[PDB]
Amino acid sequence: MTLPAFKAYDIRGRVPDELNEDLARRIGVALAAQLDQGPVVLGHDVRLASPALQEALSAGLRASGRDVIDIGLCGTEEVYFQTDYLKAAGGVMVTASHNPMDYNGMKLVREQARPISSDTGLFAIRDTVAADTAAPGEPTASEQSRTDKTAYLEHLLSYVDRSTLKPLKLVVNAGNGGAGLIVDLLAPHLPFEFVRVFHEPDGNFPNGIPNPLLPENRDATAKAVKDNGADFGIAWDGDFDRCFFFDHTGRFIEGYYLVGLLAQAILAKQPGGKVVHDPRLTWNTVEQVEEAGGIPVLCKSGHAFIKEKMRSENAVYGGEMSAHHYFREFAYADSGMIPWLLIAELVSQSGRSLADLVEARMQKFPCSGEINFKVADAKASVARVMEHYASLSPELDYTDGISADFGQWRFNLRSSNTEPLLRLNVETRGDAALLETRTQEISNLLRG
Ligand SMILES: O=P([O-])(O)O[C@H]1O[C@H](COP(=O)(O)O)[C@@H](O)[C@H](O)[C@H]1O
Ligand SMILES: [Ca+2]
Repeated sequence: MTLPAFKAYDIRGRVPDELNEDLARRIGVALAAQLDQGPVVLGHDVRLASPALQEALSAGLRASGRDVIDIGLCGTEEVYFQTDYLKAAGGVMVTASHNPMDYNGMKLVREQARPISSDTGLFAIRDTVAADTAAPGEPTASEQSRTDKTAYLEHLLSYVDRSTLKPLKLVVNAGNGGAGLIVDLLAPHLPFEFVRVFHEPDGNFPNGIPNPLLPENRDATAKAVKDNGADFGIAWDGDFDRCFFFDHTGRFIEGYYLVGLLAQAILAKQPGGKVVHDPRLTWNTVEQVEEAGGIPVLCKSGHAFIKEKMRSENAVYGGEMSAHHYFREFAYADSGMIPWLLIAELVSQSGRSLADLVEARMQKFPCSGEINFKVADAKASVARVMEHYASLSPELDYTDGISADFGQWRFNLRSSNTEPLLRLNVETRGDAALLETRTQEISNLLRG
């Protein structure tokens, strides 16, 4: 067969049968052969086994004559930032995201933190690793420890006018991942009053593997917001490239609405800019981008397509409904830190609560949320949906699965690139009843 750990966008698998130190070293050797010349940035998340996988990557890279820049325990976005900032040949973040305790993984980038994906080098690496029976060579290059986060912290703070910030009370919930380190380094430079929840990094995860989308994890942030009268709450995944917002009522804000909100925030600083968005949920983003004087650019979902489209368009910002936010000035990469700084600035400057900033948009373009379906036959299931609606003559778009626009409602139906599932998103023009009846109708067809 083929090594299962090599996925479309990254490497992820159970340790040690799908990923281990020998494979990690071989990945380092193979990666050295794929990159242009220069050093390689390495960082890792809070999982207990991550440092040893990084050390194995480093051994293989250095056996292949690559200098290694070890940035230590960090967020994924720090690997992206430092790879670009230091003009490195590439970078690897060792991260397990929210996979089980016996799992780990890696995200790989080349120059300017450009993604390395299945069809842009990752399967080439896999094939090299798979055939590699060579004896491990000894190091012919050095490793440097780079602990300095100054340039990264200065870059994050450059997105806001600090003199306009108000002393908002913010709940912050690292979920025992790595986000609290950066919050604490930012805090001396900000006026906010932080309420720290699950703040200490702990790869044993006494409060569960970080995943703010799980209701029991979500509720911990909501409770802290309500009990402390916080202006809003922020939670992160473990490697903090995803962030999640809770308004002052404790309500979790569906990620779709953050795309339009962040776009308006960014367009106030970069007028007339292009904003890239995914095709799952669109109407609100298109309107909000245009209303702020920007130009919306539809793009297939997935960070590699988004980043490539942003580059070719000089787009200032790109956002996916699933809590991924990309910034041109940040090497076109995603950050879980930039978004909450921008939102804190917008609440501070506008005098409006986060709730008020989104309320009317949520009423105007209500959405189903992404609903996933494991079915026996995805192709036959999609066909059942399309045949059912053919007599309504929707406008069809195939940018990413099938998007069907009926006028007052639309849907997107996609096969995932990360799981063998069908994913449904429905939205309507201000009509909650139509949203529910159409969502349920499609659901019944998919399950038939
Ligand atoms: O989930 P992550 O953080 O690994 O993120 C990855 O998978 C997501 C879901 O993709 P799909 O809907 O095809 O399953 C993508 O939107 C995202 O751009 C990609 O980086
Ligand atoms: Ca993540």
